[PDB]
Amino acid sequence: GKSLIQQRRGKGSPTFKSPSHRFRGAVKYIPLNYTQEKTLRGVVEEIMHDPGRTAPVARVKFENGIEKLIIAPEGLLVGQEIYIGPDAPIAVGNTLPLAKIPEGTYVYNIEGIPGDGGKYVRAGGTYALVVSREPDKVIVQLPSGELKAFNPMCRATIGVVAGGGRLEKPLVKAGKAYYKYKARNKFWPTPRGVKMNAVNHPFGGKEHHPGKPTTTSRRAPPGRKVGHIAARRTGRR
RNA sequence: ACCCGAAACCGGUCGAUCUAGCCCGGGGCAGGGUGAAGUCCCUCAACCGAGGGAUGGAGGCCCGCUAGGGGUGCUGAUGUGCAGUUCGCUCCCGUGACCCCGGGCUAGGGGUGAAAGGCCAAUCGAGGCCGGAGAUAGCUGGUUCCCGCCGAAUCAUCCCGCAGGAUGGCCUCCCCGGAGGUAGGCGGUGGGGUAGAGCACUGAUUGGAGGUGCAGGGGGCGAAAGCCCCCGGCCUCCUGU
RNA sequence: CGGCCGCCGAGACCCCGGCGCACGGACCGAUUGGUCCGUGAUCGGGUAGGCGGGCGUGCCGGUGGCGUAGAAGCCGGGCCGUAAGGUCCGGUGGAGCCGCCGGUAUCGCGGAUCCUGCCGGGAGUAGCAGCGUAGUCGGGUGAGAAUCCCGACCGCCGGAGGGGCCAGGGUUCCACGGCAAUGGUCGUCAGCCGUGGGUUAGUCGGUCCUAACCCCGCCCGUAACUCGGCGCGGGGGAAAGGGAAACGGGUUUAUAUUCCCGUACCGCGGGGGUAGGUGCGGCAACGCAAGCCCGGAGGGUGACGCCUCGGGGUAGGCGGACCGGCCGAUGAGGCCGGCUAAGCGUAUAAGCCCGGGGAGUGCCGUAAUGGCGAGAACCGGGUGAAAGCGCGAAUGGCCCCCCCGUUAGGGGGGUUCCGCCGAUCCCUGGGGCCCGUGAAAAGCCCUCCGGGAAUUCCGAUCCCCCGCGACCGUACCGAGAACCGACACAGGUGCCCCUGGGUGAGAAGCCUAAGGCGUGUCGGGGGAAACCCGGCCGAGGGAACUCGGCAAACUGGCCCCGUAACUUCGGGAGAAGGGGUGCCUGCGGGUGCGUAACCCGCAGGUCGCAGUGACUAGGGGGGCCCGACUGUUUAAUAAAAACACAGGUCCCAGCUAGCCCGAAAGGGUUUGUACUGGGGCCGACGCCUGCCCAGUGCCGGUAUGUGAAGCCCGGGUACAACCGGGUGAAGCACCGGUAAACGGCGGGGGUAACUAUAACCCUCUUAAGGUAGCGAAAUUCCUUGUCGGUUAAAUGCCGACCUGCAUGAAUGGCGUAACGAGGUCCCCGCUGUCCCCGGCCGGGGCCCGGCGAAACCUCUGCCUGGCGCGCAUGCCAGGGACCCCCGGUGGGAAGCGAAGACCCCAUGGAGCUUUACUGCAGCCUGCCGUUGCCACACGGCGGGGGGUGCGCAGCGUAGGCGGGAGGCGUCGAAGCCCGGCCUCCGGGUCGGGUGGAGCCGUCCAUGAGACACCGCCCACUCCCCGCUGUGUGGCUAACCCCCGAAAGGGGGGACAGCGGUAGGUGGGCAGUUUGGCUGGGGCGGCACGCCUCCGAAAAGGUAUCGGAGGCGCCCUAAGGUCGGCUCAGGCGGGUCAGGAAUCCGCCGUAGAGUGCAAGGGCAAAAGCCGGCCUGACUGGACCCGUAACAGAGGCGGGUCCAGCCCCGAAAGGGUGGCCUAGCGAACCCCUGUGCCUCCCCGGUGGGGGCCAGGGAUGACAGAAAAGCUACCCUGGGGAUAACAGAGUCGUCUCGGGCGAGAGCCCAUAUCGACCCCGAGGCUUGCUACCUCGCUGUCGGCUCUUCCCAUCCUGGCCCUGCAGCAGGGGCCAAGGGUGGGGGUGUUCACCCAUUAAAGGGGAACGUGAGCUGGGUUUAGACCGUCGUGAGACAGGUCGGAUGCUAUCUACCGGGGGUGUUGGCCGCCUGAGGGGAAGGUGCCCCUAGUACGAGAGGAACAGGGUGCCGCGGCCUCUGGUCUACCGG
RNA sequence: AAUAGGCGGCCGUCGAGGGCUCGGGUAGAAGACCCGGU
Repeated sequence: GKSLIQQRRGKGSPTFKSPSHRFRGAVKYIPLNYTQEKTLRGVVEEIMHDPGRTAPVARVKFENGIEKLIIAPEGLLVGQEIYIGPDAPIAVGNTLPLAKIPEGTYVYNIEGIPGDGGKYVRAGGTYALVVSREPDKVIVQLPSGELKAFNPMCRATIGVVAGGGRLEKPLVKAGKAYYKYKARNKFWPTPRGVKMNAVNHPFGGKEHHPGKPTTTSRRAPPGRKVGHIAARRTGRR
């Protein structure tokens, strides 16, 4: 048989590679040595549209002379001042350790471990809810609905990511979809395994139906995991 | 291993000037129409409202031999062509998912695919070049001077055997051994169950006569113990197979 | 037909002569032999094949020779040899060659669709047309001119055939000298040949920067590398991105932004001054020369998308005036020239600012959006582009005039204004859009920070002057001849960048200026045809054509009225439909200063057939199916209903995740983080999406069973191997969820008979029985279902019903506006599609002069009937034909372009699928190592100790056996009391104390007796020590992950990762298998291993998918022996007792029985009944059968020897079943037995060997093993199917014999049962004889011909024939046998006419004649079947038709010979051809014959239509590229 | 028409008759055919 699209994506060819040269750059926090035990004040210079981010970006210049790129929270104003550190006030756009953030607050850009630079709640329109604070861990409810425990020293930014409601308007046109997916080099348009040939897909065949149940085992080898992978259930409930 | 021919398999290499996809940087698309959002104006009334007039340039919008791109029908010309896919008329898109160019990347069980098993240099249900390699076949074709002597077979058993082999039968050449041999006929000693014929067994087969109540059936007939016939069955004989 | 006579006729038979062969004999050879004689009626064909001899070729060892007085070789002849061949003669040739003996070898050719080279017929033929049809006249050159050169005329392109210039080409560029070859002809010409030349840069480009991306070093992986890779350091990477600087005139045969002249600019360095160091004007925006050098930082610029509009400007264009020139008539008018580069200096517009000012019952402004106390009107100013203006620059260029003109030259004039339009070319601002955000760096400018030098000094971005500026490209084409495609290729690259006037909206079409060309290169002739390609027209009809309106035709621009169903309210829509359109004269209006330019109206006059007059330029409407739309696809037969799409919904994943690449290292998603990344399915929109978890999947659990290695325990082994048990993860077993997961959603009877028929209803049945919708459907076989509409006529289309073979709800159901080169039906209009074809034009065809092939070719080439491998130009018998050439049409050569589309075979392949076989990755998991430290719990071990033992009986709560009736007691005991304790709360054990001297049987009970004492245990449990693991909790120090250059910090953590091993899962990836026979193959069956009867033909043998049946066991008796008896059936007689229970007598040849089929054999037995036994045994020999003759592994059977036995008195018998079926190699393993053996020797454990028995291969003389191919490939097969031929005729079509009868009587007017005999090859089938290195299918169109079994026309006979008509039959093949509807249809059905509207053959006639609707590839949909790939003689949409005629054939046209010398003219007609004619109707006979009436003929006599044929242009119509007019 | 014909006329034992060339169609693909040519 022939390879699948997922199999061909793992080889890193330009058909599947992300065009990470037209983007504004990675959004990570300043190194943790600056933030620990000290509070830094920065000024917002500009708010721009990152080609592939699903969220606006902002440029922040700090008093020590460091220029950084951050994910702009909703309501962030050009020329406003922000603070990062343990002593930062509780306001939108300020970054604090999770131990100093009061319960019931909305946060985003949470570090998985202290100093990694931020890994969670980064998409546009997303926020997480601080639930409980303990000397050993801090519980936050993530956008997926899961309650996750983080180290008290993990950093997060107060507010909600700008760009929410993006899915309220339909894409309408295949041309609109074409531009949207070409901006980030995502495989588009997409074919169907049932209309593929038998050599190409497990579901391929002259008759456009799957010849086997579409729920595939978690232990299936690569080149076989298609359809519903390790599905607990199917259908509409 | 007498000689030539396979489709195919395997190794290492060569190709994205064709074409497919994606990235960086560039060039291009006469003229006309329609009239979305938006911004309004005027009149009569005023508790409602009704009517009229503008501006505005959006669209995978419309007409279009602009350029450029595509290829529906004629199943037209040509069909040892101008051309190893071209020409004419007709037709379709023509501001967009648009067309084209220079620089790059993805390489063969791999790439790429708006998915036709399409495209990857006139080659694609696994590219090309050299090597394994003079590959293999029970299948097709071929196999070069003359005279002389003898001269077949397509029948039995076995094989994943049925277009192929092996053991025998039938042919030919040479040698040992040394007195019998038998294709034809006559007479004799034995064996046989075919043709024909026949009913003595086994099984069929038309009618009639006699015997047998014979566990049969049909009627009449009787409290009930059984009778009277017809038919049927079973034997013998005659008759026709 | 019954006989005879004579002849003729083979290689047969006879005779003479010759050869060889086989055998025997004599004689003679220094290697197979030679000569001669004898016999051959009993020797003489020959494929496969065997054997013997001989001929020829190259070279070696010998031997004997030839040759320049002519070797080899070659050409024509003579002789010899059966022959393969040898040798001579004549000629050419000029240098080597041969006989014999013995060796040796790339040793002998007609084939292999053989290889290489050369040459024929096709052929002096095709081609030199189609998309741009271009030449003519006079002159010149030259041996030579359609083709070369000049002038004139006539033409083509003119948003490209013109101008510029990349890539590519590499000298093709220029001049001179030429035509052997090249150039589609010629050539004096050339992109050709020869000889000489040609490319000049500080400013143009490379060079510099960086983008996507690439390379090198370190590092890591790999057995390793030239292989893979993250991170660090370095470098490269654009001749169209960024990026210092030049523009006119002139010059050469060929270079010029490069050379010369003129005028400039840029970078570096230097010299002399100056500004500044130490300076001013403005409130301000700002104006300014506004210090030098080194280092750093900041800002700006470089620096950016798409759509759209306003403003300013420039090229270019138009009109007018004026001066020169040309034309015109020295009229009017038209045409030509009237030009201005960089650089330097110079400023406004928009935009943005800066002062003053202080508004709203609001003012201000734009094309538009808009702005204002967060500061508007309004008055001043600052900065700020493209341009214009001045110098450059009129000594230059352009135009004109004059003198000299033999060559060569010299001078004089002008080059000026106004108005309008105006870019796609520049500058500058608004506005709008993004789920889309549309590059970086070098470089340059400014500002700011530190540092350095400067006072009789430092010193510029300002002025003047001077010097230097490297390397490489530069010619030419740039394409219908300079590139790629083999080409001077109609393709592609590059149309990549640019465009005067008129008409016109237009970069449209047409004409035309400039520029270019006549080289999209063979010319000439012609009523010079037929026919083909391209174009124009066509009377009357108007789709009657056809699968289908294919093609063509109608409409057409603009203005004004007007515009439907439906709808997603946007659309449909230019729906539909109607009116007008030219020219001239004159007015009015809009913007405008304008009587400049553009645009919009009005009135009148007038001409034609026609006024968007050419050119340009929609035909329209109504239903249905499918897909929402724009878009994409099989480059080269399918553009679609297929794919994509926005939208819906489901699944996985919190990041060291999920999914994926890899051998690993590392990596893609990822500069990402659930509004995200990845994985399915449906597919806009509207309404909806029902039931089922039994099956197959997936997910969770897993108490319990199984479950590998490892570990532990016992046995074994002087140690192991080996055996048994325990622990035992994952996975299965099991349980639960899950269907927008794969799929499924049934089946019988009767009813409610206010008829009949329906579901209310009761019985099996599953996980459940299909809900809403839709339905003869792209799904319906019957089917052309039935009804209604459409037509004269309907296999169509639409509406409806439901009997849904085999619809149905996200493999979605139904509906749907808009959309579509999708399929489909109808209507108006239109037309040469058709009736029915006829004219005209241009190019071919044809002839003449040139260049000049190819496909193909065994040799040839006439027919009828035949034989034949079954459809012959060549054979047999006949018929006919003198020979050659030109033009044409394609019947045949099963013509040419191919080692068969289709089918079968091959122990041949490839792609794909799966619960086929066997494997490899990935994934899950146990164990060992990395791997450490604190505790807790649990499960097993060793050392000890505890309480805890109701079987039934009892003083009593005996568990087991042993010694053992006494043992205990100050070595302190009963009977009293409370405490803890286990406990079947039965009832026992025990600390303390009142207590100070007794307690149990032994005896009997108890299936087994002592709480008499002494011992070992067994059943549960706990605890003290040590060992062992499993799980749980915690820790950091290994290890990992993050931040950081590092230091170090943080997070996880003995997990994970890595290494080794063990089990599972695993079409993700591979190698394979999927048998054979077969009246093709498949399905079926097993004729695939055995036994019996028939076939089978009286010895033996004998086959078929021949006929009739059995076997894959069973029996300790159904085996051995001995003794005794006689069976089945029937008759007669008997208590219950009968048809049948038991008994007596007789007949009784087996009619019974013998285990099981059939055949054979069995009567004092081989049957039945009894006694005794195991010979169904051990060691061996020979023989028969499977398998004749005639080969055999294995197996079966028979005759015996010996041992030990059985029965019998003995003889005698017994090696299974009375005989013929009931079964199986190698290797391996198990068992019995008693011997041999294992590497220097010996012992032990273990292994190997010899003999016997057993476990099975049924495809049974012994592989381990599923499918699709329509994407298919290869080698083959007429050993083998489909089409066609051949054989046959069951079947089909058509007859005949007899006569039961039916016909009022009457068999035969007509029909003719039941039976019987035939003909044809027109239906189908059967066989498999020709054809698989290809013979192209059905239907239709065109065209020719034949048969009669006659539909009509001609003539007759019978009749249940009155007439008109009918029914049946006979002769007769000259003629006719037509037009339409649905359907691909043949056929069949239907419609209106007709004399009738016949059936058949010709390779189911006819594709080198056509068409391509069906069938039968590759794409796609629906239904059904299959787990799946997929399949369906089931529907449905699309899906290629090649040709230069060699021979013959036919149609026409010519040159010759012959016809006993040549020529002209007129005739004859032997033979051949014809249909040259065929057939309706009307009047009259006649309302007559006939007939009751109704009705209704015929002979004869007249007229006329249609079909067919042969002619003609007076009449009519068509055309009329002569001609005339608008 | 292989029995390959009949008749009238002109010619031979220099010469009747004909062809090319010429002007044109009652004809035509080349050939052929038909009229005219002092």
